[PDB]
Amino acid sequence: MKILVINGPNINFLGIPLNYDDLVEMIKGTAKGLKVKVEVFQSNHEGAIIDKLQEAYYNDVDGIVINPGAFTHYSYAVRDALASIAAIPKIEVHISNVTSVTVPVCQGEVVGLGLGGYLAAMGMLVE
Amino acid sequence: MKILVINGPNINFLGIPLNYDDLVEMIKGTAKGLKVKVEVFQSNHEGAIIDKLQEAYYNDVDGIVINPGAFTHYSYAVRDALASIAAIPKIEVHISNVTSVTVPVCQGEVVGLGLGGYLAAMGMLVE
Amino acid sequence: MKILVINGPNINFLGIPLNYDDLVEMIKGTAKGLKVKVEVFQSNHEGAIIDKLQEAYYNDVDGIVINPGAFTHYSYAVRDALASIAAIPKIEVHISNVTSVTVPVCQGEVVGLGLGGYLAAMGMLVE
Amino acid sequence: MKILVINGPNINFLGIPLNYDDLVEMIKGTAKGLKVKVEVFQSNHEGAIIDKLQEAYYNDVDGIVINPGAFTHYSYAVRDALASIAAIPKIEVHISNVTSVTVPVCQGEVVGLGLGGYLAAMGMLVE
Amino acid sequence: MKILVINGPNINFLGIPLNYDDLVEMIKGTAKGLKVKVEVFQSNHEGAIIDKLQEAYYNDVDGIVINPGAFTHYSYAVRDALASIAAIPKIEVHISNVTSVTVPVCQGEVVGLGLGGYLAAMGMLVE
Amino acid sequence: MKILVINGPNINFLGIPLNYDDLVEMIKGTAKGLKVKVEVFQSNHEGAIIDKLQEAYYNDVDGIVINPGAFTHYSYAVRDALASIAAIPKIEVHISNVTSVTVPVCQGEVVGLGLGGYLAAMGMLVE
Repeated sequence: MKILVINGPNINFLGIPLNYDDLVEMIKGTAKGLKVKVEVFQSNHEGAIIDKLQEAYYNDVDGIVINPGAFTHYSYAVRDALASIAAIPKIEVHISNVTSVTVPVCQGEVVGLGLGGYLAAMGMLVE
Repeated sequence: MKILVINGPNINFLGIPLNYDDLVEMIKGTAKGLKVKVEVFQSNHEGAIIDKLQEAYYNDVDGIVINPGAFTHYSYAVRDALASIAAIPKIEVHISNVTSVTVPVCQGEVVGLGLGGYLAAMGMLVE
Repeated sequence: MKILVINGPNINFLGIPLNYDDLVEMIKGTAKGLKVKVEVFQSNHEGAIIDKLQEAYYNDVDGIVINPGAFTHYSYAVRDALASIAAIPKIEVHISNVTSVTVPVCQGEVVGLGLGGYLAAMGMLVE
Repeated sequence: MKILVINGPNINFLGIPLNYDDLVEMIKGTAKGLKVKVEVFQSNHEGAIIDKLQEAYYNDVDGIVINPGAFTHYSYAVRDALASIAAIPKIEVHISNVTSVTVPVCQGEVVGLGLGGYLAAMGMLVE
Repeated sequence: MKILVINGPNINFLGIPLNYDDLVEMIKGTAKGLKVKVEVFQSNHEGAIIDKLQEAYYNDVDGIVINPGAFTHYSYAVRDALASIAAIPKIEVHISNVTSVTVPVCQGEVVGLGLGGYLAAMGMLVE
Repeated sequence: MKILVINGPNINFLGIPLNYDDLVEMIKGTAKGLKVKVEVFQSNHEGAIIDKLQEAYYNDVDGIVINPGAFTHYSYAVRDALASIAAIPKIEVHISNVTSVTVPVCQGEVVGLGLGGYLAAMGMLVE
């Protein structure tokens, strides 16, 4: 099984005590534990996220974990990108207790569980 | 006469039975029929569309056909880019029967006529 | 694919700056672009239009584009002629922003797009 | 860091397609990924859970994950056992979307995330 | 003292009689007068602005002047980028007399003073 | 281009941490930046301000920046002096967030921007 994790704008500035590299290592260590392959991606560009989602359709990704950051509350382009790949299961993640445009085009949401929310989302895709 | 056709985010995933390459062939074939030159462009980046609109002003484009996709419903930056080039006539196009921020800064809109909407828009710029 | 274009009374007096021969050249050029065969016909006689619609049924026309002119608002004979050939898809076209008796027996209407309305109608029959 | 996972009555009958041994392997694999030691325990006896909670106090467990099953809705004895060890952080977990007596004596609850809820709870204790 | 000036989308099309190169020369001349070092940046990409703000945090910039253009009215990503660097003082600028999402995360706003608004904003950071 | 800056009563006691000599150096440095000649004048006498405004008319000053201090709230003589030289553009400046008699006989007011308000006013006279 192959999983793709997508982080939106500003997420790389976690810790600015756990930082973004701590979250990446927790995700990569959990992937070995669950016996899955994982790719982790972050960008500040809305278009680079849409390109990464379109690349996932051509690369047989088995499921997607996404944290859009602030794009959750205004990016109808990322909503419609997630709607264009409806064959792939996706879970939306929020680190803090953040109405949203990307939720109804996803198979579930995890909110307010801190850095543990990604680990639930990966578990929900293995189930 | 030189026409520029601009496609917004997600439009390259048409048919994911007619697809995006079928639409490009229909536009390029119709340009020869109308005896005009055409450039067709697509990007998932909001800033690449604004760069392409600014490039058109320095390149003596005679008219613009634009399908913003989802940016129609939230991109005040693309609205104000179209407002900055008021000397050039533009037609907005929607493939499906989709309130919009980009409409009042254009000379017309074509809506819900499928892939035929681009062919009306090219005709309306020749007239 | 074979297309038939029918123009009603008075349409030959367009431009009495684009005239009727400009419209015929736009249609014939666009047909090569879309890789289709096209016949363009005009008459001032209501009965010659009904004869042309009956001829089309015996000639394996794949789709019809029609602009009835003023007959749109009173010719129940042309309505019932279009109803008699229900196996063939037809699009109704109006050049200017014109209740209509011929619309409910057609697969769609295109209105107020100038001479561009024929090009959308040909696109909608290829789709 | 040392974690203790406690499962209540009936939890060993999961899958009577994922079963209880699948959940134990997911937890043990995730523990290696997070670089923590884990003990996983299940019993049908209310008193054996209270003995295990009392043993944890003498064994320097750094955090507890607990799924009481039905005891959530009536066991004031397990509530008061969790209250007696207030120096140790605990997270409560429910597999399905199950008022509760054990919740207010814990640092958090995770509900309805399936077998993924344990993985969030371990993350929330590492954070 | 080191100052960073950020211009958003469309600002490079000022005067399409003073233009964007006049504004850059006024800012660079004023910086020598105030005895400060200045960097002036412009982009049409929302993500390139967020990258430039994140780069400023690693480069010990003493204060920021920002004119977001249209992003002022919808970019919650640029708002949250400005919030992520709260150690650095920022002034927001609007050339024309433009409710705004980026204002409450800045230490002041200058509005409707034309190209003079940048000179006040530099003064307010030297003070 | 020649600019005249007039400061009213009490302005020489700024900082009784930036003082009046700091403000004069900021103005003289900004004048070199904008490529303009500047004269800076201060007096506690209402009549010496009126003499300086009458001198400006005979010396072809291209624009005036004025901070009247408290004379803003009662000096109809300085108001009518500014009205007597309607051929010269003037900007009124207030350092702190101070109804006024001198405002309607000026081309604009700048208020509450600290010592930055003078630099905006010089920018507005070059524009």
